[PDB]
Amino acid sequence: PLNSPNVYDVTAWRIKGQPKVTAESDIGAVINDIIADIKKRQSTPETRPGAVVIIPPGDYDLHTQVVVDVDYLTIAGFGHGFFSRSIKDNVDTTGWLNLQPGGSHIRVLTPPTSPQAFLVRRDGSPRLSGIVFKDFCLDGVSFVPDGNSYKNGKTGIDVASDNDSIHITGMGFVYLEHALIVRGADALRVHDNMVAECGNCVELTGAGQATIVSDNLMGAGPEGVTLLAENHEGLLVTGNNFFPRGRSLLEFTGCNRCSVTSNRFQGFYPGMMRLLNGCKENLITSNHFRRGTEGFPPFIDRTNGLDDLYGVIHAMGDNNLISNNLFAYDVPPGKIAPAGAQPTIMLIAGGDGNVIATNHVISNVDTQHVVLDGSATRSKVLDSGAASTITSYSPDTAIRPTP
Amino acid sequence: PLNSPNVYDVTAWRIKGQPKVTAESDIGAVINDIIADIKKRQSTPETRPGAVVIIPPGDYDLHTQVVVDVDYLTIAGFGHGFFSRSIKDNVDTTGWLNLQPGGSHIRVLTPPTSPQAFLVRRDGSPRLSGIVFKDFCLDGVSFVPDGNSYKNGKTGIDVASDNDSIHITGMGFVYLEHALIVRGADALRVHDNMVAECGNCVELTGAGQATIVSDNLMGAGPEGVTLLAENHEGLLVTGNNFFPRGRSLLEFTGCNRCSVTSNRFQGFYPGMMRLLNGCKENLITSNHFRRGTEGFPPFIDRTNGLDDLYGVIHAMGDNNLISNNLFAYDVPPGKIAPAGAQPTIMLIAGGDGNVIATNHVISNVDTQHVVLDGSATRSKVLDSGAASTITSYSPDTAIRPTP
Amino acid sequence: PLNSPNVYDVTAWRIKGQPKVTAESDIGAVINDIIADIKKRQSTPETRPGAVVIIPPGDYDLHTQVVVDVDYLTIAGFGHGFFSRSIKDNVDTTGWLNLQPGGSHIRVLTPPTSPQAFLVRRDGSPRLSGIVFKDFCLDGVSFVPDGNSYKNGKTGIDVASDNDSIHITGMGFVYLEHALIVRGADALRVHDNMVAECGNCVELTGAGQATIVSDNLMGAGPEGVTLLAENHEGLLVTGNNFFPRGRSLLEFTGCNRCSVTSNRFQGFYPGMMRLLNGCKENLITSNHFRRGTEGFPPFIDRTNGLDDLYGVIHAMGDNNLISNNLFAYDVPPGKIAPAGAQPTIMLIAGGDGNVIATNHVISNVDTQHVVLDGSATRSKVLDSGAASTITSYSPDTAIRPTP
Ligand SMILES: OC[C@H]1O[C@@](CO)(OC[C@@]2(OC[C@@]3(O[C@H]4O[C@H](CO)[C@@H](O)[C@H](O)[C@H]4O)O[C@H](CO)[C@@H](O)[C@@H]3O)O[C@H](CO)[C@@H](O)[C@@H]2O)[C@@H](O)[C@@H]1O
Ligand SMILES: OC[C@H]1O[C@@](CO)(OC[C@@]2(OC[C@@]3(O[C@H]4O[C@H](CO)[C@@H](O)[C@H](O)[C@H]4O)O[C@H](CO)[C@@H](O)[C@@H]3O)O[C@H](CO)[C@@H](O)[C@@H]2O)[C@@H](O)[C@@H]1O
Ligand SMILES: OC[C@H]1O[C@@](CO)(OC[C@@]2(OC[C@@]3(O[C@H]4O[C@H](CO)[C@@H](O)[C@H](O)[C@H]4O)O[C@H](CO)[C@@H](O)[C@@H]3O)O[C@H](CO)[C@@H](O)[C@@H]2O)[C@@H](O)[C@@H]1O
Ligand SMILES: OC[C@H]1O[C@@](CO)(OC[C@@]2(OC[C@@]3(O[C@H]4O[C@H](CO)[C@@H](O)[C@H](O)[C@H]4O)O[C@H](CO)[C@@H](O)[C@@H]3O)O[C@H](CO)[C@@H](O)[C@@H]2O)[C@@H](O)[C@@H]1O
Ligand SMILES: OC[C@H]1O[C@@](CO)(OC[C@@]2(OC[C@@]3(O[C@H]4O[C@H](CO)[C@@H](O)[C@H](O)[C@H]4O)O[C@H](CO)[C@@H](O)[C@@H]3O)O[C@H](CO)[C@@H](O)[C@@H]2O)[C@@H](O)[C@@H]1O
Ligand SMILES: OC[C@H]1O[C@@](CO)(OC[C@@]2(OC[C@@]3(O)O[C@H](CO)[C@@H](O)[C@@H]3O)O[C@H](CO)[C@@H](O)[C@@H]2O)[C@@H](O)[C@@H]1O
Repeated sequence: PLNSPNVYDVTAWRIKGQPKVTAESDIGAVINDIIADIKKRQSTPETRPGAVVIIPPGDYDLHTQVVVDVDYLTIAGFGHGFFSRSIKDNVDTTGWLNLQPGGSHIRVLTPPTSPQAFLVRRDGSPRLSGIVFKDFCLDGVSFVPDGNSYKNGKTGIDVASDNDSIHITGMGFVYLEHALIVRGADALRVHDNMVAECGNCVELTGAGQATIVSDNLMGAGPEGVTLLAENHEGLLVTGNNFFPRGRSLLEFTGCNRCSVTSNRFQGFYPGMMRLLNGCKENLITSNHFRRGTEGFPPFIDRTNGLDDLYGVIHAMGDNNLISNNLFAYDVPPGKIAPAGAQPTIMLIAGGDGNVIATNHVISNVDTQHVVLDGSATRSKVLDSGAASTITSYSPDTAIRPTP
Repeated sequence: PLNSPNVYDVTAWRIKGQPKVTAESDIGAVINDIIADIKKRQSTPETRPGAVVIIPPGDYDLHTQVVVDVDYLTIAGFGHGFFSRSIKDNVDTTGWLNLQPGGSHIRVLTPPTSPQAFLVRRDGSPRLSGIVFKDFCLDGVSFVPDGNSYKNGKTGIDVASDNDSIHITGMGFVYLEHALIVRGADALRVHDNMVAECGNCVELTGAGQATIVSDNLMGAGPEGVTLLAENHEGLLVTGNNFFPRGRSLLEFTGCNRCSVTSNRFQGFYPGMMRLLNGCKENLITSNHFRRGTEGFPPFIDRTNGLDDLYGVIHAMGDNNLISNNLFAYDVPPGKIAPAGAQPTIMLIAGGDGNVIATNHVISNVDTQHVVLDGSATRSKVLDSGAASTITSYSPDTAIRPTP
Repeated sequence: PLNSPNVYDVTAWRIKGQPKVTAESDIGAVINDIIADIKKRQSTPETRPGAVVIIPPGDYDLHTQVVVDVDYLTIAGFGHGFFSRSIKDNVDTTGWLNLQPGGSHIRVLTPPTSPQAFLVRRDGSPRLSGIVFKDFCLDGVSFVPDGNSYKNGKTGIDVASDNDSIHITGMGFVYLEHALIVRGADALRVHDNMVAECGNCVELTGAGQATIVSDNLMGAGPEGVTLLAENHEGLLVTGNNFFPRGRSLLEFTGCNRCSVTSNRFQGFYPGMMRLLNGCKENLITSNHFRRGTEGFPPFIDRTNGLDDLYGVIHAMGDNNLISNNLFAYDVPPGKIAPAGAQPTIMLIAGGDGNVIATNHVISNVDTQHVVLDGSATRSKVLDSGAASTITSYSPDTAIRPTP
């Protein structure tokens, strides 16, 4: 196409010894053969600049898991091609002009034993570096045993090895149990993506450093995470629009010295935000929280098994700043668990030194804006409700009621 | 170019039977013919993955309105090509090496009866999905009768039918009366664009859900809007730089449970931000506001028809949190309207439970940091000025002055 | 490649008379001949729409400085190709599968007489407009005399003329004393870049207007800046992840009515943020600051020569809002200068009417959350620590202790 052997068009690649195989019939095999060509020509630690794999708009079945074990590989389409399969599966589509996602459209038809469409994994040194996924659709096609299970065992992109300077951007994920998993992320960017109608959206597993999750649209399933981070340091979550219906919208476990700022959070279940298992010194600020109830008939009765005393925020850690957030709670009294209970907006489950400052709460019912567990120590609650909206079972909580 | 019929180069496409109609002479007609061919080959609701329309950098005249009525259409250039036609039209251009915009440069020369370059509209189901406009320039060429009317009746992109997961990014819009309009937007993304020297910049009309307006440069004209949203829910506005000279910089009519955070606002008129017609449960935080006066001679006498008592923020609605903003007012006494009036910075025009917290105000003349209408109820004002600077005409407002 | 002469592939372009020069041998000489070609075809102020230069993935030497003196020039590649040269230069790389950066990889080998790989400068008129750098790697290859000096005389991109609407996105910069310099920047966007192991990262010099620095990963060298801005007005610095080891992470000199919000800052030295020489009406809000100590052995004894009384924030100017930040200071007591000193988190070195509000400080030792110089006037410190944590040498500081 261009005068480099490092620029690949998947619709122009012939696999030697498998001439009938196309990008349409199995783009996985085609890209595995492309990665082989790259490894045959890039034969030394000083001749490995990587390459780019172009995916034109079109419908491509992936049957073979692609293994990405080369630094500086870029896989690029020209469109995220997102489509609400969830609405399609549940409504009368008679006269509908389109019935599936498109753009640079990869349908994930992987074997159960290698379920992930893209497995980024290198045994050895150094960390895989500078890999870029952008501007194409990853479509799991269907959920089993019906379209509403948010279950099918398929993953879009799974980074298994310690990685450095990976960039995921302009992607479309639909109808995967797991859209994107990154283990061992240093200097990762997950930026300006459409990740919706997946069991789980973005999983930052193991540990991580200096990562940005920015400017994304995300919506997961009732038994799954929207954003999760395990043992992350200086993770920045900014500019994201988290909508339903994951078990949670944000979930840190053992995360310290991260920041969640200028996001929008709409949840249909309690525990939209969870800082778990001792999260220290985290900034949770300039965020809009909205706790509503399911309006899509097919999901009216599905729940995450948590009651309205769980918190919209549930926080177990030291020295977090939960400040300048708006909480708009609207749940029909007959859909609140337990019956007759006041919903808790912010629950400090435990930890030393946490500060709740400058928070506005609206509810359709009498709610406790802040409940502090008895185990909370040296906690401060400032201008986050009248005195009747603050419950401190901890006897050392300094409270300034909103005047 | 690539080995897929779903990739089109506007400079390579010949309209069979019309060898005169080129991308240079009428890029509209070329794109209409390309879309005709997309429809011809993609003739069932399960073979409609869409296409990409590549616009190489150049000067292309658009005479025929393009109608985008296909899902997953990407129209992609290689550069926004922004050029201040406004300075070109008002200073000595002797010796100037360039007098117009460029990049992937579409000159919008549409007839007054089909004035929008791009009409995205589908009478049918479902919602048009996953359309991408990226990395090219829309240039209205001239305002009439002179360069400073911000009037020509032309629109860049007009989404006139309910839509899902549209992506507009890396664009340049210039000298259009309307840059971008999106009716009934769901999961829309207006990201990292240059929308300046247009009568209106981004109008989000009718209703919407789950939209992000992020990381954009935006400057409109005095009878137009910079960003407007009608009846939007869960709209996040973040990381934008709004400069003059729109009638307003942000204008939400009837928007609820939206968020405006981490933006910079510079205007030359009163009412830079307007929450109008019952805006409820919205967060306005972590924003820098600058109210100054017109410095560019050709516009010094121009006004938006509003006095300094309207507010830098004008809010009509319930339970808005206006917090953690810096306000810098610098207007010569002789430019204040009415002459001898104390400028108002934040005006609660009416509504219930609005909270003003932790706002720093600097002004060159004595100003009221907050004014609250007599009709306002359950207002709280905290640490947003000294008592001299807060005026509550309502008797139920709680005020803690800044120490 | 495409059917427009305004689209160039650096691997496909032969230099007339120098048929021995390739993109590999000297990409600077090829790109200069490409710009020669652009200037031969585009020879009037209305036939100058620019061009895109495509850099395929590969290893390219650049011996010859590139002069970019045309509006709407896009230099584009397919990956940022970032690789930690710093870790490589200080560990056993036996059996390392890769030893340099890649993607669209420009090895910058400039002579000291023309040290900047890309000099963007026009001595003519008007201001250079709409130039786009995206999606390639600039790599200075080595520091001298040793890999740990962060010194080599080289610059990636130096914009030396007043400019308008330049866009720097998806870049990788590594091992350059200066990555990006933009003198006189108007409507500049430095968005979504990897700018690391560079003496200086982003230098915004002379003056500036309406600029956004967003969604960037940045790490500089201990005698150089990460983000510097001089006499910038209305600079928005948002969504960035700033890590060590810059002498500073953010440094303003004479910048007014700017905003630093929703950033992550990690420093190893005092003076991570400096608002120098009369900074006014700036917003420092919703940022996470971490002060730690060098953990990387080669740099353990390496310092920026400042002591712990200098400040995590060091502010000289008027009416700044430093609100809603979290500061996490953890420095082994043996590594605190002077010996036995209380580290300063926020130093108001001078200025009138600055306001510190709603700041949570964590430290391992007794800190002063806020020190205000005797030359400070009309300062205000709200809910940013107990009385014992706020030190005012100035007699007129209004202090509300955290309750
Ligand atoms: O200054 C903050 C930084 O300093 C440390 C140094 O280790 O802070 C430790 C810290 O807590 C001590 C410790 O345990 C406590 O842990 C609970 C939360 O994890 C806390 O709520 C309980 O009160 C207490 O049991 O944390 C570590 C585990 O990481 C454990 O080894 C310690 O026992 O000291 C203070 C309590 O006195 C806390 O405010 C602070 O978190 C470092 O962790 C901080 O980064
Ligand atoms: O998109 C540009 C249009 O939007 C505005 C809206 O403010 O921009 C002007 C602009 O300029 C800098 C500055 O001044 C200018 O005025 C001079 C008149 O003598 C002229 O010669 C300069 O070359 C021209 O740039 O604006 C302010 C007030 O005038 C002043 O401080 C400067 O000198 O401001 C924008 C953001 O700073 C820039 O992009 C733009 O250059 C509008 O004026 C334009 O029509
Ligand atoms: O709990 C928040 C939710 O409350 C709804 C309930 O569906 O809003 C209740 C709300 O407003 C009612 C209403 O408001 C107005 O008329 C009042 C006269 O009593 C006047 O005092 C208020 O200032 C004015 O807003 O808004 C809707 C339409 O916009 C209309 O049906 C009503 O007249 O009532 C509370 C007490 O007044 C307010 O705090 C609250 O906003 C729902 O919209 C919210 O999501
Ligand atoms: O190199 C360190 C040695 O240099 C000194 C200067 O003689 O300090 C430089 C330093 O700190 C000065 C400091 O104190 C100043 O203001 C006080 C009243 O406003 C006054 O009593 C002191 O005499 C005066 O030096 O500044 C802050 C207060 O502004 C305070 O924390 C400091 O002690 O300048 C930097 C900050 O501006 C610091 O990094 C540095 O220590 C000497 O004292 C040192 O031994
Ligand atoms: O509305 C504020 C705007 O007005 C300006 C000037 O048009 O600045 C006014 C301002 O600055 C005064 C001045 O300051 C020195 O002033 C004080 C000396 O007593 C000292 O406290 C300050 O540290 C120092 O800045 O600033 C300008 C230029 O720097 C100079 O002409 C003055 O001497 O007046 C107040 C002090 O009374 C300040 O709060 C305010 O900044 C403009 O710069 C503002 O944007
Ligand atoms: O600290 C910032 C600067 O250090 C660089 C090298 O100069 O990278 C270091 C790195 O991490 C620090 C460290 O603790 O991590 C590994 C543990 O596996 C050790 O080698 C180090 O002691 O910091 C980033 C995260 O910001 C990681 O990706 C690196 O490993 C440099 O790139 C940076 O500017």
